[PDB]
Amino acid sequence: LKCNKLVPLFYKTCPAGKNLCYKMFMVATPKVPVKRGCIDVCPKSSLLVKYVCCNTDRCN
Ligand SMILES: CCCCCCCCCCCCC/C=C/[C@@H](O)[C@H](CO[C@@H]1O[C@H](CO)[C@H](O)[C@H](OS(=O)(=O)O)[C@H]1O)NC(=O)[C@H](O)CCCCCCCCCCCCCCCCCCCCCC
Ligand SMILES: CCCCCCCCCCOCCOCCOCCOCCOCCOCCO
Ligand SMILES: CCCCCCCCCCOCCOCCOCCOCCOCCOCCO
Repeated sequence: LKCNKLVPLFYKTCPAGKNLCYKMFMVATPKVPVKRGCIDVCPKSSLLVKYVCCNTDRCN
C-alpha cells in the first residue's frame, strides 16, 4: 500500500501491519490537512479533530 505524505506530491510505502492511509484535519478548517500517511487503525474522530481513512494507493 502507498500513501501520500503531508505534501501529496510525495508518498511512501507502508510497513507491514499498516493497511490504511489517512488524512487528519481540524474540524473548522477541513481543507488544510495537517497530517497524512500510513496507519493501522483509523483514529477516533473527535469534536475538533477529524480523520479520513482509506485503503487504496495514495487515496489520502
Ligand atoms: C535491513 C535494512 C534494509 C531493508 C530493506 C530496504 C528498505 C527499508 C525500508 C525501511 C522503512 C520501512 C518502515 C517505514 C515506516 C514508516 O514509513 C511508517 C510511517 O507511517 C506514517 O507516516 C506518517 C507521515 O507521512 C506519520 O508519521 C504517521 O505517524 S503516526 O502518528 O501514525 O505514528 C506514520 O504512522 N510507519 C512508521 O514509521 C511506524 O513507526 C511503523 C511502526 C509499525 C511497523 C513495525 C512493527 C510491525 C509489527 C512487527 C510484528 C512482528 C512480525 C514482523 C514481520 C515483518 C518482518 C520484516 C520487517 C518489517 C519492518 C517494518 C518496518
Ligand atoms: C517519492 C516516492 C517514495 C517511495 C519510497 C517510500 C519511502 C520513502 C523513504 C524516504 O525517502 C528516501 C529517499 O530520500 C532520502 C532521504 O530519506 C529521508 C527522508 O526524510 C523525509 C523528508 O523527505 C520528505 C519530504 O516531504 C515531507 C512530507 O511532505
Ligand atoms: C476552559 C473552560 C473549561 C470549562 C470546564 C467546565 C465545563 C465543561 C462543560 C462541557 O463538558 C462537556 C463534556 O466534556 C467531556 C470531556 O470532553 C471530551 C470531549 O471529546 C470530544 C470528542 O468526543 C466526541 C464523542 O466521542 C465519542 C467516542 O468516539
